[PDB]
Amino acid sequence: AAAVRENALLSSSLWVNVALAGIAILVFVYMGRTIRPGRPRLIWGATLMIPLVSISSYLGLLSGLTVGMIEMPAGHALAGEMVRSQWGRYLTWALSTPMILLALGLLADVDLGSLFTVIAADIGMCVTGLAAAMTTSALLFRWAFYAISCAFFVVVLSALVTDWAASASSAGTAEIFDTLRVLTVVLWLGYPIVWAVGVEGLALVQSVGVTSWAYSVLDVFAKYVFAFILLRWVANNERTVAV
Amino acid sequence: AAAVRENALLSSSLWVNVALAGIAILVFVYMGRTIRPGRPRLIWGATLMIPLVSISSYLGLLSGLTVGMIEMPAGHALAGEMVRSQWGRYLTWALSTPMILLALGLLADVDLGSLFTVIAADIGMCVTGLAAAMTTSALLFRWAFYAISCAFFVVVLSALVTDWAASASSAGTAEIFDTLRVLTVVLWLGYPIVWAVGVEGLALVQSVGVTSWAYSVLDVFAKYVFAFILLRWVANNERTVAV
Amino acid sequence: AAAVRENALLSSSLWVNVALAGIAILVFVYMGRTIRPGRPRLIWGATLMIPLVSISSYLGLLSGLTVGMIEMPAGHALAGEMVRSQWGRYLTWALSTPMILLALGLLADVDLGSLFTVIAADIGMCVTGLAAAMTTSALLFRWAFYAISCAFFVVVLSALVTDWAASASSAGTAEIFDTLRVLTVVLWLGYPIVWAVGVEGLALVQSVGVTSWAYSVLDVFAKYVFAFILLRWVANNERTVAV
Ligand SMILES: *C/C=C(C)/C=C/C=C(C)/C=C/C1=C(C)CCCC1(C)C
Ligand SMILES: *C/C=C(C)/C=C/C=C(C)/C=C/C1=C(C)CCCC1(C)C
Ligand SMILES: *C/C=C(C)/C=C/C=C(C)/C=C/C1=C(C)CCCC1(C)C
Ligand SMILES: CCCCCCCCO[C@@H]1O[C@H](CO)[C@@H](O)[C@H](O)[C@H]1O
Ligand SMILES: CCCCCCCCO[C@@H]1O[C@H](CO)[C@@H](O)[C@H](O)[C@H]1O
Ligand SMILES: CCCCCCCCO[C@@H]1O[C@H](CO)[C@@H](O)[C@H](O)[C@H]1O
Ligand SMILES: [Br-]
Ligand SMILES: [Br-]
Ligand SMILES: [Br-]
Ligand SMILES: [Br-]
Ligand SMILES: [Br-]
Ligand SMILES: [Br-]
Repeated sequence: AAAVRENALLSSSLWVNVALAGIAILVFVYMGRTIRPGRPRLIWGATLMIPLVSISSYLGLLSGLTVGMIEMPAGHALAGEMVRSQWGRYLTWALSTPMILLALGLLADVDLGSLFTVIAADIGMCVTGLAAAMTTSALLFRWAFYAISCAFFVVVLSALVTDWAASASSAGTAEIFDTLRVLTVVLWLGYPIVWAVGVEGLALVQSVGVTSWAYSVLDVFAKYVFAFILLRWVANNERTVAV
Repeated sequence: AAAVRENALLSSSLWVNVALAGIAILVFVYMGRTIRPGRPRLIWGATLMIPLVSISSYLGLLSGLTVGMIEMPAGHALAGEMVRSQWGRYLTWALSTPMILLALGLLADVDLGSLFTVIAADIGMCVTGLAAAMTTSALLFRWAFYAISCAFFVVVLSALVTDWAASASSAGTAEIFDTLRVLTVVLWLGYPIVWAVGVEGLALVQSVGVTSWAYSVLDVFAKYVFAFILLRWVANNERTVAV
Repeated sequence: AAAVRENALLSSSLWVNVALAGIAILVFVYMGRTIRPGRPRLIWGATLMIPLVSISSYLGLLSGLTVGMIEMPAGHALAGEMVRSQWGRYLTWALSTPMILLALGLLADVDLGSLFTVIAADIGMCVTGLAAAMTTSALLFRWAFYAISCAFFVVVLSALVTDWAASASSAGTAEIFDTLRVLTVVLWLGYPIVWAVGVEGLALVQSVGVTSWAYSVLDVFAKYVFAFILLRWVANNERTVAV
């Protein structure tokens, strides 16, 4: 009745996003039929990858393929216990969050060099996050990895709010880029807060069911809604984008 | 005499392509001595990577490093048995099939955005294929992963047959691009057919020796012959390509 | 007193570079405050990633997350024994050595195609190196992987010394590119020599403490000093670089 409850929280939190990612793919495909080949069609292709990765990720977690048990180190609020870890999330972020950055980058028309470095910083953020969840030898190391990951995040954040906005202004998309940048910054901040507050971190919240739902809700906005806003603006502003 | 036979099928299927990939590298290097630095030399560099990855892949499988046993889930034609899985193949495809796409892309002179998205879809195809072979918890999940992988493949296929052909026409290479696109589409289709028909899939064919040979033969055409045709046309048409 | 000594060699060899990478990040950040946004700021962003990856790598090894024991195959100087392997190094190289190549590439203003192929060859070099250290089934295979890895290295080396220098000449940076290319070639050569001479290879040197220190010292020059020279020249030559 707490295990019954913890398991109902887990499975529902995964099944919903398998549904919602699936539906988003369908809708994004239907939307792409009335978009002119070119720079709009490039932004659309990049955008469609986002839920395709997300549904893969969630099939990963549902099947157990990318879920494991981790013994928490001495000093942890749950020291000496095996904790459920959805390390599949941290893994697939490393492919899905660069799809987001590619869409934005194409939208804001950035320098490929800036693009390559941001995406590199982003893959570093994701991988050191996974290192943090997997590290079992000491509490010191888990949070050192957390902090390195934050440093990467900052690199990604800086480029958005400076260079990429600058590129957006002279590409004619500064306004829509600024709507999306805000969503992205606000919502991406949710993830390290969830990690820290949740069971892998401080464990102020000890239900993995709850933390899993927290990530799932964040995915809904950061991926599917983000992607839907992008596509609606692009289909309405095709000339403002092409060439 | 069936184990003697299954093992002779396996080892020969791997050793041949170690030989053939090795020879292709030698020949491609010799061919590259009479190619002018520039766009031809870029296509050649990209093309040479193809067998270099392939020989690595096959050394992986021969040494056992990238081969494992997988228990098939309930409902599978071979439910409850350990099946030999050459998961090394699925792994290295994720680096070799983007080398192919890079060669084609350079040949057809595509938009880097289209390039980045195709390659991303391609890496998604390969990784979800591996997810499908590794999934053991249920039959449903194995084929859901198969289907997601097909969705990625379709993304890759669409870009070739539309955008990338369009780019080929105005880059002066539409004719050679169209020869290569056809080879690629026809032969890449062979891979999910082999998976489905073979032991990891439906198991209409239960010899892993046979399925391994089927992949090996597909590699011969999709990589080595593909790469040989590309290089012969490029060395004969260097002006039609440069700048 | 030999175990006491072997362990003091190991931990000091890792802790030093956690320190030094940490300090380099601080200094590189401080240096980047007086660099004009643009092509200089792109080179700086790429350069800063280098120690960020390196410190991650070393936190990986210190925590045990990326260290393992490997049984050496028959015919090895240490056949039948478990050897300490810092496979974390081989792993993270695959992300850090492309940051180096990106910096150089941005500095020399190369063709993205050459860039993509070099980086691909570089990731191949790193991954087949890891294959070599992990292979346990036979000595033949370990060195075949060593040799494939060398072939990749050669691809990377050729592009530097020909194409990328050519690009450097007409981008106005040939002189600084040539200083950096020399450092890179000389120092990157150190790594397969250390592997071969050390315990994973021939085992002319059987202390993993010693080989670990050898890699650590190579990182100091190939990453931190390399990166420091790059940044000092860029801050002094911003007009020679921009646009
Ligand atoms: C669709 C998935 C998204 C938008 C995920 C974003 C994830 C992050 C921004 C993760 C951030 C983390 C840190 C910044 C610190 C360490 C832990 C992480 C990985 C949760
Ligand atoms: C050199 C290697 C090549 C050309 C491999 C190509 C592999 C594919 C096109 C794989 C396709 C698959 C699907 C489309 C569905 C699921 C199973 C796979 C990975 C076999
Ligand atoms: C910062 C890390 C650097 C600069 C590492 C460079 C590593 C190499 C150049 C590795 C080379 C190897 C070979 C060329 C052969 C096989 C073994 C390796 C991976 C050590
Ligand atoms: C979000 C920033 C946190 C960084 C410092 C982490 C604090 C050290 O670690 C934390 O210590 C807590 C109190 O002992 C425990 O409750 C947590 O489980 C543990 O992770
Ligand atoms: C190629 C498209 C196939 C998708 C549906 C797969 C069918 C469900 O799965 C299949 O069921 C078969 C019959 O029970 C078994 O023989 C197979 O081993 C099993 O994989
Ligand atoms: C650096 C180039 C070396 C390639 C050939 C490796 C030699 C075969 O392998 C080596 O044989 C040696 C002598 O038996 C042993 O001491 C080593 O441990 C073993 O790795
Ligand atoms: Br779960
Ligand atoms: Br994801
Ligand atoms: Br095999
Ligand atoms: Br391959
Ligand atoms: Br160690
Ligand atoms: Br590193």
